[PDB]
Amino acid sequence: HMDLGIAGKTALVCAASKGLGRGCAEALAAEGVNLVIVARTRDTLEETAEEIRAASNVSVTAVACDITTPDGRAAALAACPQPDILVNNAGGPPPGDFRDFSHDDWIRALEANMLTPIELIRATVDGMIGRGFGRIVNITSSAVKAPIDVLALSNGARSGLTGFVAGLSRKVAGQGVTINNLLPGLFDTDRIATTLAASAKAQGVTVDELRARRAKEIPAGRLGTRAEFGAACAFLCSVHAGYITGQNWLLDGGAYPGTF
Ligand SMILES: NC(=O)[C@H]1CN([C@@H]2O[C@H](COP(=O)(O)OP(=O)(O)OC[C@H]3O[C@@H](n4cnc5c(N)ncnc54)[C@H](OP(=O)(O)O)[C@@H]3O)[C@@H](O)[C@H]2O)CC[C@@H]1[P+](CCC(=O)O)(CCC(=O)O)CCC(=O)O
Repeated sequence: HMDLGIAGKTALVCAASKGLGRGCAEALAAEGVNLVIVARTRDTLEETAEEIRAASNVSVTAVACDITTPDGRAAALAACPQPDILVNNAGGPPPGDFRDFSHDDWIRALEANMLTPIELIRATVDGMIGRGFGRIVNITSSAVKAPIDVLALSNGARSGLTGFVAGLSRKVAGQGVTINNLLPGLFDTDRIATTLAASAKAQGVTVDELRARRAKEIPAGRLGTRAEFGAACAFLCSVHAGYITGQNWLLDGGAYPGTF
């Protein structure tokens, strides 16, 4: 079986008490990576930390903070000053029409889903370079490959992060650091349960009916799972992915129709 070669390393995993971030944390812990996990809500984060500790043989430190604020980033970096692995993630922006998005709505989305990842990279990449090993994985969205009609804030902010990452990945590649993006299609998380319920109500169908329709519309016929998302993250973080950088890995069951 495949030794990812990262046992004993340390990962800062953002926005990881639930969903895709949690799947990444669990996958890294299963490969022996010590974790600092961040989310805003203490009780949920502490329960996730307990669950990961019990199922793995690694240290798990929970930091309850808002990763999109200076104080939150300072708290995360105080707990994890020199990570080998950084998984960037935060809550996504709200849906709507851009006629309703103030300058401050745009700034909030840019801060959460573009500038916060850039700042955490700025704070951690030189330590990785100095050690000759680093892995940075940004959780973005299929929206960067095909815009989502109601998510202009994501289409914009996450494409901005993607362009920045394209440049930085190539600049730091000679020092054993890779920077890649993981782009989820439709994944079976609590966030999607909330979205589907609101969409089903607006459409006059049941949420179970809408979920089944959305699954059938995806070529694979199902939603993605946090476990398989985390497995791809773990592979990117491994000693077997050192020649992969600046890449946008789309996990979507074939939903995006572009050849590239
Ligand atoms: N599932 C999914 O399908 C997706 C998830 N997405 C993003 O990936 C992040 C994680 O998303 P997911 O893991 O699903 O969210 P979940 O709620 O389960 O977990 C969140 C954890 O983050 C903690 N947390 C939140 N905020 C902070 C903070 N400020 N500080 C610290 N921790 C924080 C929180 O904890 P708290 O802080 O305590 O609240 C939880 O621990 C996310 O950016 C999402 O947008 C990417 C793609 C898809 P799409 C459908 C794409 C297609 O169809 O092709 C497009 C979304 C977009 O383009 O924007 C969802 C569409 C919709 O939503 O209608």
